Amino acid sequence: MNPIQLDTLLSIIDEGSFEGASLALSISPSAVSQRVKALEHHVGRVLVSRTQPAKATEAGEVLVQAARKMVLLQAETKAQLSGRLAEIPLTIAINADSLSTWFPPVFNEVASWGGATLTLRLEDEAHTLSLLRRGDVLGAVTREANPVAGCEVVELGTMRHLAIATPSLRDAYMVDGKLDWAAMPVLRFGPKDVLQDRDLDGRVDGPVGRRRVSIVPSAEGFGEAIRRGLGWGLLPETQAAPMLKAGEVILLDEIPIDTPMYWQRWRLESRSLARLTDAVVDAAIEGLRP
Amino acid sequence: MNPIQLDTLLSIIDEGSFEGASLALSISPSAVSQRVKALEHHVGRVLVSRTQPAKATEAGEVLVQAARKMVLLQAETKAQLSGRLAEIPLTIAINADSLSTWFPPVFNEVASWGGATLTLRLEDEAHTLSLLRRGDVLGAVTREANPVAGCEVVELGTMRHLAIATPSLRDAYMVDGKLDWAAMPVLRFGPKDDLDGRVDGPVGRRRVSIVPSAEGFGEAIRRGLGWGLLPETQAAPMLKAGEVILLDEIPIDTPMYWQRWRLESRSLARLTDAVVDAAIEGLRP
Ligand SMILES: NC(=[NH2+])NCCC[C@H](N)C(=O)O
Repeated sequence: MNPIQLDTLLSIIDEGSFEGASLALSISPSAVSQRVKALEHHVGRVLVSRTQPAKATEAGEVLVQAARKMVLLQAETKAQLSGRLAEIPLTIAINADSLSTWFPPVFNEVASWGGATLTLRLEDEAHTLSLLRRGDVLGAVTREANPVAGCEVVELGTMRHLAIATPSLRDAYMVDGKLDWAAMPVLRFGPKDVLQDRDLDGRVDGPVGRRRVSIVPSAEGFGEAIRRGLGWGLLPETQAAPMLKAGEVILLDEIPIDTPMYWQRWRLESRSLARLTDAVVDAAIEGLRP
Repeated sequence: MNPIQLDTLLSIIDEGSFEGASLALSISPSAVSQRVKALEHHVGRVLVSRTQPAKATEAGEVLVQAARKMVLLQAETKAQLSGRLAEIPLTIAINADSLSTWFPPVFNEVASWGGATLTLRLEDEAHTLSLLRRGDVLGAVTREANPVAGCEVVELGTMRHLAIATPSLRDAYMVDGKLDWAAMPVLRFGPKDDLDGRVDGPVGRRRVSIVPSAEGFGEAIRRGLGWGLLPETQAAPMLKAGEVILLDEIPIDTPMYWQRWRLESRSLARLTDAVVDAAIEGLRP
């Protein structure tokens, strides 16, 4: 049954006449009658008297009672929703390399809103977009530039990786003035690492023999293992700058690997989301290259 | 909040996809998407997944529960006009320990209502609350006192568990006049299911049997396979028959609650009375 008609019937009783419901609802007296007749025709029963003060019939008393029940439900739901939104964390898919460099400043902005919470899911660039598409996150950092259906994209800047190692490690694999890339132990970030898979492209020509690999599945532990000579690795220039400045590591190579990054968020008129987006863009501007 | 849009979101979930809602509602696929977009802009959150099967987000669960509440009201109203008994299915989450002790008397009451059905779901504590939140059950017996969004809570009383074993089993694990709790085989209802204040230091490995039914769990203790924590209601006959003894004068007490949708529902009110009355008759204060 049409709940607007139920409301119309209720207004008639609460206000006492058809004209009273008309003025209360800001609808014509004709509209009230149309709704009542429809509801009565839908039910198969006469529901209310056309006299004044208006009295509900036996069947009509049912719908009036029902209408007040639905009115109470609607009000309780609105209040319940308002409170749950506050409690529910905004969900983001992000990669470890963004989280370990330029992103943490976003935390400051969310903290100042007063009660907001974040849920970060750590995913590589490719996997990140699927979480957005399916709706499991409201925003996502991704290498993919084309917008997924329902979402808008903003460019954040470019992430640069450097091939770094400790000076001692490099010298250990210098022979005849040329570096033996294949023999040099390398750091890998996970058992699935796309970067470390293609880390010799344009450094070695033919088929590569077997490598010496250590795996450290945290951005900071990964950097520490390189920092400490366990292997060379591809490290975000943000992370490498202090080690290079302190002379703990050196550049093995003037050839960076560049990855443009984007922010994708569901299109919704949410000021919460708008604020989060601005915070992300602003953080990436400060910690990525133009 | 537009009530038509709530129906559409619910249809997406019930039918499993946006296309399913399209066919179910006789509206274009574009209309389904437009209605969701509008509803999402009103809330400020994504409400349902764009995958199949469609799942409500955390925010979406609020609206889905609300939509199912409205469906229940509509059904009770239709039943009142009809001049015939309602025949409304009531879906409940319950724990095995309640179902096997104090709950069954509810069956008599529900049966007497004419036409109505029960769908009981036996669920662990965590999933039980999730079902309530998203609207997959309208009521639940639970150890959780804090109300899930959209629900009201009623205290039912306290469930007492006793640590029991057969005399022969206890004697078998007496060592120098002291019982070796860690070495004694124990019963468990599942792989996710007890020595706190029974052992001080580090616990070694245990020997565990798993029996995933309340009565077989009890039967295994009764028959010496292991000790276990058993509801005093279940244990009383075994204790009276001398089949088991108390390993411990300290019971473990668990307060119980009834959580129900906040709704002016005559079915829900009636079910609550039946549940509360059963708990009054078979649980401790
Ligand atoms: N060899 C490496 N440096 N691998 C880094 C993998 C980190 C991954 N791209 C992420 O940001 O989540």
